[PDB]
Amino acid sequence: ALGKLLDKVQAYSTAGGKVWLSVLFIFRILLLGTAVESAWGDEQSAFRCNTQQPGCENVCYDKSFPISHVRFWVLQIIFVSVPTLLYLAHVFYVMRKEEKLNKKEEELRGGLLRTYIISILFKSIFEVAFLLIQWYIYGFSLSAVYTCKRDPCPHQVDCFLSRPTEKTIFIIFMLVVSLVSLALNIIELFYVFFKG
Amino acid sequence: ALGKLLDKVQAYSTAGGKVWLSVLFIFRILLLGTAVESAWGDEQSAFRCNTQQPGCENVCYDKSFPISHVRFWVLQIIFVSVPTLLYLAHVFYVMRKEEKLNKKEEELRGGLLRTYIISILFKSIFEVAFLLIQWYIYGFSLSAVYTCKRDPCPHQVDCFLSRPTEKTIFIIFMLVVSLVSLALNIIELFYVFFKG
Amino acid sequence: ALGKLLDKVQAYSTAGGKVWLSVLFIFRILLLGTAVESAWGDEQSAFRCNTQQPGCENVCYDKSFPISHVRFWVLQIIFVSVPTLLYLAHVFYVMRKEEKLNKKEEELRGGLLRTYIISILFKSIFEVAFLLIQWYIYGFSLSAVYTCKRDPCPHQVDCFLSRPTEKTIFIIFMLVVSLVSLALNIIELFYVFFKG
Amino acid sequence: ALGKLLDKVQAYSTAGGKVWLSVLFIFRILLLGTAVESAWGDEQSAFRCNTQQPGCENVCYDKSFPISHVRFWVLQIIFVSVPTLLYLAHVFYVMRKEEKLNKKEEELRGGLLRTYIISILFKSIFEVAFLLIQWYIYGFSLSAVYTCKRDPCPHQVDCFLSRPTEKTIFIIFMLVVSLVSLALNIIELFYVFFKG
Amino acid sequence: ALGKLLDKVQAYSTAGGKVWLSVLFIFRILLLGTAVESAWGDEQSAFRCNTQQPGCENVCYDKSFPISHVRFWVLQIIFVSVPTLLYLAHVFYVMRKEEKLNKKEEELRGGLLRTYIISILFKSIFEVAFLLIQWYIYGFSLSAVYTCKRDPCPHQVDCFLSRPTEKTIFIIFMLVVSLVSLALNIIELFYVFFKG
Amino acid sequence: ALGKLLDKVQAYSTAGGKVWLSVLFIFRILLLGTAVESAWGDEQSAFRCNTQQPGCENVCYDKSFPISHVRFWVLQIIFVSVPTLLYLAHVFYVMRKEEKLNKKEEELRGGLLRTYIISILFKSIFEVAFLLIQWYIYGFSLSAVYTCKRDPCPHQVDCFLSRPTEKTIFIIFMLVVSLVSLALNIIELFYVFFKG
Repeated sequence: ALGKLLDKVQAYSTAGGKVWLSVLFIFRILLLGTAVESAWGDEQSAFRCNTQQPGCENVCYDKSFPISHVRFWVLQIIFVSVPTLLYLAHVFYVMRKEEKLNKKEEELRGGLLRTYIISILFKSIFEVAFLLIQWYIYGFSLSAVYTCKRDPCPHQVDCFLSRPTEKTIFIIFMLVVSLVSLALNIIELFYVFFKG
Repeated sequence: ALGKLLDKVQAYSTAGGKVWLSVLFIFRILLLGTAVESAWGDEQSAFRCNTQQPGCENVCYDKSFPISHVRFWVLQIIFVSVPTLLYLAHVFYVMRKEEKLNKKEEELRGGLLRTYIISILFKSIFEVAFLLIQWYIYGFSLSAVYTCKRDPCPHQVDCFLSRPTEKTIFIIFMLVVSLVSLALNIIELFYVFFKG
Repeated sequence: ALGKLLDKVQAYSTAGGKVWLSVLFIFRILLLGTAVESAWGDEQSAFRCNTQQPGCENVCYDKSFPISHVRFWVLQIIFVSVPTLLYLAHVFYVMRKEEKLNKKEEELRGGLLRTYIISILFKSIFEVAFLLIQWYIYGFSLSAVYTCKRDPCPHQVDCFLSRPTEKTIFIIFMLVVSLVSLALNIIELFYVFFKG
Repeated sequence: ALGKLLDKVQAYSTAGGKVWLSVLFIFRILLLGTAVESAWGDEQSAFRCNTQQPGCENVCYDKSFPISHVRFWVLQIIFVSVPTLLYLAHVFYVMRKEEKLNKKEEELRGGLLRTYIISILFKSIFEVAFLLIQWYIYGFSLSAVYTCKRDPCPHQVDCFLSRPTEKTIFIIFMLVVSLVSLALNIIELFYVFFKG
Repeated sequence: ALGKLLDKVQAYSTAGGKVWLSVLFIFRILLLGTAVESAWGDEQSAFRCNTQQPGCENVCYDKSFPISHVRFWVLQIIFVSVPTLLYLAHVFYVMRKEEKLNKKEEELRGGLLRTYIISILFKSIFEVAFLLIQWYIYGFSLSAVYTCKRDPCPHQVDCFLSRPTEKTIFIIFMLVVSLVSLALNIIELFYVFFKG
Repeated sequence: ALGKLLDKVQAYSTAGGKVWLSVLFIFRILLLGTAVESAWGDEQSAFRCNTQQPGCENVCYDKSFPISHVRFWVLQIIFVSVPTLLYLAHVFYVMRKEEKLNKKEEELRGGLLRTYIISILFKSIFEVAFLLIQWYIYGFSLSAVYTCKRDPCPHQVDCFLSRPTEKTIFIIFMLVVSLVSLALNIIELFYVFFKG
């Protein structure tokens, strides 16, 4: 039954869309659950600042990481999977209506490409927007020493992160994967557009 | 078999009801299990007050959070999924009775729209009630410093929360999702009512 | 296959029995695993008494909670699901015997209502018994300060519980659900009895 | 498919064997995973003795509990499920051989009751043996204060257990369940033996 | 479908091979996941030596246990399941080739016993090799007091293990199971060899 | 259904490819989830250096392990499974196109070996590249004493690892498995190439 269901969902799509779904499944969803989630396991437990003031660790950790990268990548992978599901539901409803019309009439370039172009444009726009936001907030490296200058701590305090090399490696890896997806969408659009 | 079962459950519904079920599944149930649950992981472990009195942390944490937002959203998502299931069970029983009457007679605007309107009204009422309760209790922001004035602590004590920016972001996100659902229900009601 | 199996288990029952099974599944089993289990997560870790005697915390925590509410509700939900399963197995065996007699004879008010009445009476009796036991042991509120008077501690010691508001809310919620089930069983009995 | 498989495994057995399988599933396997496992969660973490000698806690905890009750009940539930599976595999092989002989000959009181009696006798023997062992080692109660007299601790030390009331309740509960099973096996044997 | 798949995998094998597969599944894989894994849960957390030198605990724990028994039993259960899978894949390929030859010719003592003998010999050899290795490294008991004589600790230090009785019981239990399997393989070989 | 699906995925492949898939599944994916993951459980919790400077442990642990071996093996097992999936998807699309041409024409040495050779060459290249990287970074042993010379610690500090024998054993084991796979790929290539 599983095989048949798979056929039903992915049997009517482009080959570049198929390899995009492959790089979505085997390289993003598989990587996020297996290995990169445990690297952000002991985030707040190993974060250690250098003072004796009670509660300076919480405000300095909050000012260091406004949002952890795992939940940011989860929101990124949710907001780029919605238009594909919308296009699939629309083409499923249209295929069902045309099949019903075929069954009722056997007993007696259009909206699809428009929705396809719209879905591809929204996917590329959300990808480049999330890349610009991540470049604006964090950069693409983590230093082992962070300087904190927030109340109620005294003037300046030093805090030390937890394993800042492995997270740098995984940040660069997800950046490479997102750039590959952004290039592949434009490749697919120019492959489908110049056949007119 | 899975595909067939899905057809059986969702093949007789409105398209706005279909996109409401989509925003129920992919945006509420998927978001609650994956990312936002781990943000409320170390709630009571990282909560730290500034005193030496034994047991002031427990009473100040209790007075700060009367109920955590995760269980509140779980009760919200339970109390708005009951009338949809009731409508589906009622239309399933009516469809089974009409199919049995059709099978026994082949060998020889009404209650449905009423229940549909009732289910939509109860869904919108429970949504706006839970929004008013959450606006009354917490507001829509978390400050990093909380002042506690409860026995057996001395006069006033300061307590520091854990990562109050990320929880503010997720609170605003769930507020936007609930407002979108509340608008979509009224859109569906006015779409189905003016066809008379 | 799943759908068919469901049909097989629940296709021959009363409609009040169907909504009782609905309030059993979606309101008791679903609520116990999702949200209310994590509220009793850090029970013994956050329980803190006010002394320096080694081991007073264990005996005072034992005298405070003779049995936690989660395991008590699990025993309550087990002891009220046995007679329904017994009635279903009995009617399945009787239906199989009558179907075998029909197949062997096509090639050529009674015990059921008695067992139904017995199952409903045992369900209501166990419900009111567990409610009386929970009213006798704990009451329906948790105070934030408990006084302990047990050896080997000195004369009287104070202990502070962990988040006593949220547990009060969930205790009141499960009480309301159990009272609704107890009323619904009597409603079903009077609905099925006055048709004679 | 599930339903059919269930039919295949349990369609040829005695009714007392059916209710024995019911009390095996819903009362032993279901109870061990859900509630009683979490009661033995923080066993060695909350065990606290009264001294300053390093390492006295480990030897006194070892002399207190030679084997925890959870693993003892797991071994008990394994050693009483083997003869039922052996009888089922034997009757499956005999049914397959007789069905093959029937298919090869349509184209042209004995060993079963012996194995049934042997399986019932071995089940009752292992039940009463495990009950005698548990009565010999622990008794049927846990005191909150234990006296330890083992090297390298000094002369006598006091140790305090963790929640000794709840474990007493569950020990008495499993004792009642095992006595009910032991009585039911003898009831089934005398029900099947006096029909000769 | 499950039932059919099971038939497909185990329908062509010896009865002693069937009871060997039974003692492989219900007594090794079932026992390792359920109960004996939690006994080695807090291994390094409860291991406590008697000194104040920083880092003596790590080197003394390393010299005490070169490899924990759980991973050793996992490697033992992997290295004795490979030849059975190899024999099954070989007989599956040979059965497929003979079935293809039968289908292409209906439209118009040998290698198997050799591989069977080879698989049984390799299984018995790896079993007795792992038993000799475990007898050489650990013995078959754990003492509660271990003497450590390794740098950078001072001259001799005492360390105390965690619950050394329960692990002794489980070591003796797995030894009995492995000896039963080693005897059963030779019984199966002499049962299949003297029929010539 | 499962069996059929398995047939569909693996019924058209080489026998050396089949035993390569066997050594991929039963020896890499099975070993990584069961036993070797728990050995790297308490990595940063048991790592202990010998100083009193706050935060020297984080920078010395970061300089010791730039990336843990578990995530490195996960990236290794991902980057060698992509060309097999690409070859399978390509031969599936070609088989579907040829089957469609056969169905449309019944109603009225090439690209495959090229892709096979390309997939085998890329697999062997990525294997030897990951082996060279692991030989360059870590070596194939872990010492129990590591010397750290990084700011903001003083001149030289000693740090002690956690269980450095078991990790050495598992590193040697995965090295042996990878060398066996690298030899088997060349064996398969020379077996398929000299048949011309």
